Amino acid sequence: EAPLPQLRAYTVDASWLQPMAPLQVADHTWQIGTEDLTALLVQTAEGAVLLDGGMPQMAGHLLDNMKLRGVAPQDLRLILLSHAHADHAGPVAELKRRTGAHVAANAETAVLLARGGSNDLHFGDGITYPPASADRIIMDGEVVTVGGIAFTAHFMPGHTPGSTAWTWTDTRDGKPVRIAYADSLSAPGYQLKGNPRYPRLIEDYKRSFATVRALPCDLLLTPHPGASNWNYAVGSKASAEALTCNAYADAAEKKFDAQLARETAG
Amino acid sequence: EAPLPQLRAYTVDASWLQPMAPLQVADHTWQIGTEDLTALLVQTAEGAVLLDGGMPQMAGHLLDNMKLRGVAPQDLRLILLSHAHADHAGPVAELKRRTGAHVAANAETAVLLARGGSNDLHFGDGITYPPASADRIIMDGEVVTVGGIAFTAHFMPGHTPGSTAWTWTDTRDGKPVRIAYADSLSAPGYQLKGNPRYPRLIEDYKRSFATVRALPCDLLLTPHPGASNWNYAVGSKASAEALTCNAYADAAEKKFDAQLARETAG
Amino acid sequence: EAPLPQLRAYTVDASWLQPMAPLQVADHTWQIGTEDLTALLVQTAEGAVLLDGGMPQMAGHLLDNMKLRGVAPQDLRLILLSHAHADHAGPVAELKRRTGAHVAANAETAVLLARGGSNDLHFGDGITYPPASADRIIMDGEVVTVGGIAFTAHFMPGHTPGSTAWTWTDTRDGKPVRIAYADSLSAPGYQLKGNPRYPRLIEDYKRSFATVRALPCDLLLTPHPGASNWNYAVGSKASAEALTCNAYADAAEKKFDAQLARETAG
Amino acid sequence: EAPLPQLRAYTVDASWLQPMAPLQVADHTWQIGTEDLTALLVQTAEGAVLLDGGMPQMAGHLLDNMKLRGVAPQDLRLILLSHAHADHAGPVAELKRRTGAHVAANAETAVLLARGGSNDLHFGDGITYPPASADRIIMDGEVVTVGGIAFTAHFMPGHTPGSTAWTWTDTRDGKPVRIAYADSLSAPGYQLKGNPRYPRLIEDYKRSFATVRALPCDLLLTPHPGASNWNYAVGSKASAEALTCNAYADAAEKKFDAQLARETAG
Ligand SMILES: C=C1CO[C@H]([C@@](C=O)(NC(=O)[C@H](C(=O)O)c2ccc(O)cc2)OC)N=C1C(=O)O
Ligand SMILES: C=C1CO[C@H]([C@@](C=O)(NC(=O)[C@H](C(=O)O)c2ccc(O)cc2)OC)N=C1C(=O)O
Ligand SMILES: C=C1CO[C@H]([C@@](C=O)(NC(=O)[C@H](C(=O)O)c2ccc(O)cc2)OC)N=C1C(=O)O
Ligand SMILES: C=C1CO[C@H]([C@@](C=O)(NC(=O)[C@H](C(=O)O)c2ccc(O)cc2)OC)N=C1C(=O)O
Ligand SMILES: [Cu+2]
Ligand SMILES: [Cu+2]
Ligand SMILES: [Cu+2]
Ligand SMILES: [Cu+2]
Ligand SMILES: [Cu+2]
Ligand SMILES: [Cu+2]
Ligand SMILES: [Cu+2]
Ligand SMILES: [Cu+2]
Repeated sequence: EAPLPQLRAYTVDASWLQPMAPLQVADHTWQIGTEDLTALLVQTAEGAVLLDGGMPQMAGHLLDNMKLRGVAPQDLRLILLSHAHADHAGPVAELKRRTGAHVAANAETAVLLARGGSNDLHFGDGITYPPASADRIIMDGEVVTVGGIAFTAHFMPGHTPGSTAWTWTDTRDGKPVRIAYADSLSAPGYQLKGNPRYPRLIEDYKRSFATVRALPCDLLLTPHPGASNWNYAVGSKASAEALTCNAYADAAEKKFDAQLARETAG
Repeated sequence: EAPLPQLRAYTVDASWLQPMAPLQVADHTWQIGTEDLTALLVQTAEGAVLLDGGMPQMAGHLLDNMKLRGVAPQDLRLILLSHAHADHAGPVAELKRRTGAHVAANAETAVLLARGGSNDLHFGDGITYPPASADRIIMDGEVVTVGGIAFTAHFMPGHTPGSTAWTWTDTRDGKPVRIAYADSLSAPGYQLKGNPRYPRLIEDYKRSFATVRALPCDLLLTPHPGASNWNYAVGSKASAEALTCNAYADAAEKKFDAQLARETAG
Repeated sequence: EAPLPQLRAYTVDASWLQPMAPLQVADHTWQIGTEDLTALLVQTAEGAVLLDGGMPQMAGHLLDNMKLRGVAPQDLRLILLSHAHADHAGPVAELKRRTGAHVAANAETAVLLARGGSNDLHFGDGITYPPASADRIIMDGEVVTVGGIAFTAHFMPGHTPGSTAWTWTDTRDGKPVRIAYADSLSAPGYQLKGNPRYPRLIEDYKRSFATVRALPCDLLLTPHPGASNWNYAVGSKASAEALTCNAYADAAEKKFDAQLARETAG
Repeated sequence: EAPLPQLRAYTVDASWLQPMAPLQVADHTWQIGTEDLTALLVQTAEGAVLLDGGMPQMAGHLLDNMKLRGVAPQDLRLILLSHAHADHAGPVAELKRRTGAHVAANAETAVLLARGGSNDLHFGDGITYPPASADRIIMDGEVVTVGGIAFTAHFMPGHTPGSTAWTWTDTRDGKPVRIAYADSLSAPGYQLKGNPRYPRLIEDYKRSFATVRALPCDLLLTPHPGASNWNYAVGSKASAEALTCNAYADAAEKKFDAQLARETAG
């Protein structure tokens, strides 16, 4: 008789786990994750902010890169998240323990983060990571300020119920740069139509496409750089082919509409 | 350059995942886990109790065996735990969702269960499972009653800070049978001496050896059946060579004292 | 020198704490709360459901009324909530401990319930109650079924971020009765315009007015009976003057628009 | 017919809420609470530590006193607790939100803190406060270090299951001062004998008396200053009549033994 199957680990492409040196996005914003996973460090006078952290095993690499930027572990004051999946919020638990930073997230992301990604509406328990607790609950449009830099949350439910875009204004060449960190708009293997765990899934994606179009957006970044056409490996040319917020939302909606029709035919 | 390592899954010996039919221990107590992982079902007039559930992937098998015993999913009223490691408390989250049962545990096991086993004092994040919440906090010596069957908790810290033994009185051949479900007394790969995460580790193990000796104990069971010399596969002869509570505690202390001396010499 | 002020208790009108006998709403739906606080019991073949529980001190009275209906404590399987304020979700913690029932709520209500109502966006810590944990997270439009009776959740954010309406179909005189339990639409003392803790507060109220209008609604009930023109004290004539769902939403929007203009002028 | 009783607020003697200016205990240790509630600030080069915070309404006063000591809100790095009752851990939730400090506590205190003091083993829901989460779980004897100052936890269960004494070495007149912050040893209105919620209550108190006797103790402080014979109001003479650790434990045990005999006779 066959035994019950062994637990399967969440494996990803090697480029998602390929460390990279800090890549400057603007005067205070740096990509410090891996080549295929975004992790943004915003350095203020009163401490540092981290948006996403990638996979669980990236915690040490993030702290190494923070130190290359002159940010001691205890100088990290705040962790912000796009959504609480293992490949974006993986190391949050370990980062909280080692930095003393607080996590700000909306209620849906907080509840998912507190489950460690277990009981996913679409993936079940296949992408579990160490759970972490949110210290501040964020509402739609709420402003989070660290060192005088205002971060504004824009709810874009879909990929996860708590999917959030974060916008803030940096500088470059003495001119303002409105950075938009928009969450994923994919639905990989999701059941879209008549989903009992997510009955309004299609309506949420539709409004989220419109939300992404209206974001203040001089420079767009996404948790997966390829989604917005970044290439973190080519250095100072990484952002050359980056999409607008309008192009990102439009490309996402056509892929969504094609998958929706394919689901009807499958 | 080498990428960061992929996540490693918690793999175990095949016999830990080998399903078995319900094996009767006493008039109301059944082993319904696998051949090498204990999961005890106690059936009362007012519902069923489950002590431990084994690995995360055993949830369906447990519910199948409960149904073979005539226990519908919603008839499970209470889940009790020896300790909150992935191979004993793995399926607790899924069982709560599908049965409506409550979990009773002490504070140390509840805090570990709420982390999904992450941030283990000795194993780090290597044995993470879906986290679950305790509905009732139990003190040492406290009695938990379901259907008129009294379960008494005996704290035996060591293997985990929350390690607990559960005792209750069943019947067999019209005579009382005092069953003792004692937790693991192993320290596999632990640092025993001068452990900053567990400074009183040795003192706790010592008192726990004495606690196990004094348990009301006509029949001893352990989360790993081989620890108490059970053999779930040979059917009605499974308990023939089972150890006493005194023999279990004594065998454990000698292994502990030998490992302690080996640690001094290693 | 004056000392710091003593803690102030959450006091309410006496009629909110005036016990009443079970009042039948339909074949399986009963009001079992107080004269001015709704607490609905739906009795199925496979257990009972409770929607709201009123104040913290109502826990014993609810269990007394459940027993008058023939519902033993352990027969309560599910607790549903309009919103997690002290006067509607007060006794949830005690009810879970004594009945083994599970709580189903959306993420916003779960996070507020887990704080015991502390850190309210508008009331601060003035209405704290014993906190409780949600066992199942509910999405908008999701169906929750107990004993074959389907409960559908309709998010109506505003009074609280997690404010929810619950709809289900009962019977009476052999004919179907579509009951709508709609949450509060008041904003008592709220700052509506430019609220940093709730920047989209006005937009949420507006959509919630439209959501209430579109509910399947043969009979409307609200957490405060006077909001829908019930009078629980006059017995079998309690529902005579009850409002429609359209009249409730319209009366609420005019009060909201008048308060919004008064806020501009105050 | 009488209505259900209104909620009763946790009121205390005025002196528990009488603010006081910072009173220096040693080179880096200050009493910054009220006249009858201890709240200790330890200032290091790398941030500040707070042991206990008193009542919920003391949060603002604590931050005012921290600022008088030159400690900005975000400079508070760690909150430590004797036990999680409303008059000692009241403002922890608000302090975390406004300072970004982490809370370190054992599992029993963390579980009680997470309930906001509700479901007390002896007081029920009479002393509920805003709940807070522990960021680091502490074991017995574990060392917590901030700015090079080592804090050692000594479990003394009794007053609460998680009751903890904190010891550290400060300086004064160039000589070391071993400060012991020992928790309460009272059992006000407790049922000591055969308590189903706390069956080993008497054994825990007995061991805790011995634990307090053996503490490194040049200067003893307690959460209630009168328990160790401090008088915070008389300024630089506040510690003149302070008890030793041995005298405190002995005075507590005689009061405990007299109450135990009175309980047998009552
Ligand atoms: C579109 C993608 C690419 O896939 C990742 C995702 C889905 O969110 N899935 C995966 O990593 C795998 C996949 O989708 O095949 C996977 C592997 C194992 C498993 O059990 C579940 C999923 O991350 C969880 N994220 C995005 C995004 O846009 O964010
Ligand atoms: C003495 C044992 C045998 O090992 C299991 C244990 C340790 O508790 N470890 C393991 O399963 C593995 C092992 O110990 O080698 C393991 C594998 C991977 C890993 O990352 C960590 C541990 O269960 C977690 N339990 C007991 C017990 O007496 O309960
Ligand atoms: C419109 C009302 C009437 O008031 C209650 C409310 C507000 O939600 N407030 C109160 O009970 C008091 C009030 O509003 O004056 C109060 C008293 C003390 C306090 O610290 C805060 C509020 O319940 C919390 N609920 C509704 C509802 O529609 O649900
Ligand atoms: C010995 C005392 C004095 O009382 C406080 C206590 C008990 O811990 N109780 C009280 O404050 C009141 C009392 O004991 O009468 C009280 C008031 C209302 C209530 O509902 C419960 C208790 O704090 C909770 N602490 C200690 C200690 O040694 O720490
Ligand atoms: Cu994702
Ligand atoms: Cu992803
Ligand atoms: Cu183990
Ligand atoms: Cu094991
Ligand atoms: Cu309300
Ligand atoms: Cu109300
Ligand atoms: Cu106390
Ligand atoms: Cu006290």
